[PDB]
Amino acid sequence: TWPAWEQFKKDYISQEGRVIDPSDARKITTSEGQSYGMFSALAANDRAAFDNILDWTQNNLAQGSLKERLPAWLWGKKENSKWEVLDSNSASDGDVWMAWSLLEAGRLWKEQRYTDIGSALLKRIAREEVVTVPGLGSMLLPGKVGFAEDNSWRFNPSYLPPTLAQYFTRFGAPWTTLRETNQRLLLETAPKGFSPDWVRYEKDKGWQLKAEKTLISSYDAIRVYMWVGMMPDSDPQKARMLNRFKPMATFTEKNGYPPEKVDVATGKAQGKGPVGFSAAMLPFLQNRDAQAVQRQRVADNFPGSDAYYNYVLTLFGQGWDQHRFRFSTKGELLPDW
Repeated sequence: TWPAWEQFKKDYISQEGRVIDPSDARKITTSEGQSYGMFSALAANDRAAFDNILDWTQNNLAQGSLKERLPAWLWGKKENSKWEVLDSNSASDGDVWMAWSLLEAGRLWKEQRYTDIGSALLKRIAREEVVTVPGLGSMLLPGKVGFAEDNSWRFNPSYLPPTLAQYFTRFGAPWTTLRETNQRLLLETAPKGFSPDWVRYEKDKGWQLKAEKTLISSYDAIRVYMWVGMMPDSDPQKARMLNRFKPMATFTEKNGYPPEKVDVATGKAQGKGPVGFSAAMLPFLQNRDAQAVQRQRVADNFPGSDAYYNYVLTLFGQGWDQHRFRFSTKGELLPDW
């Protein structure tokens, strides 16, 4: 039993298996939310929840089958009292977490059905939202449509955790190249030690790292530091990424909290991140004292029932801090069941 996960289910997961953000008047579900629910259910050894969440996802986000289409990213209440897909575009972070969770569920629970669905999903991600970018090679787009145009692409460094990238390499191309190009994305777009929420690449011109509105480390990029922290200590990439992002650790150590927003071009930080940002620091911070300062903030300000975003970050970050799961050197789940 994973008590925070139990309370999460009560607060945020319907009997029909949908993960809900109640802060929104539309009471929305996302493919990302479904995928985190599935990951957490697998981590908890909660097969009933996993199945129910998978069922709702296939029926409501994938018109019956994840084998046939990437899940719609956004679902919720329309103006006419109707509940339905609100945006049919995909969000590839949901897609990859969802594929990984299915493949690992298939392996760990010895159910071929999960493997089959996870495999078909993963292949479709590769077909439909991976593209070859001149100068980079294979890249993972943030979604099926809207992130690529002639000679320009937009990426989200938080979308592919290095542990997942490692895992997928077992499936060959394009995942073998994507592991390396994902490293390039993380390392080359943080000139001042802070990863951007969003970043563009232009053919020949390269990364676009001059100051602009979304080139900041805030609500998306906070996950980058957390994914790096979750890498196994043995992995030599980890050291390299810890070094790159050291200025985030340094700010948090010095100030006693992570910032809300950091200008990626200048390194200038503003504001104080919410409790979920402190949870994200838990795997990332290597200093025992600084980690304990963040641990206290999460413990004393633990997210309630109307704090979906912070609760999601807390499941991952405090979850890791309490050994609720680990990742192997091959990106597999090492469950704590």
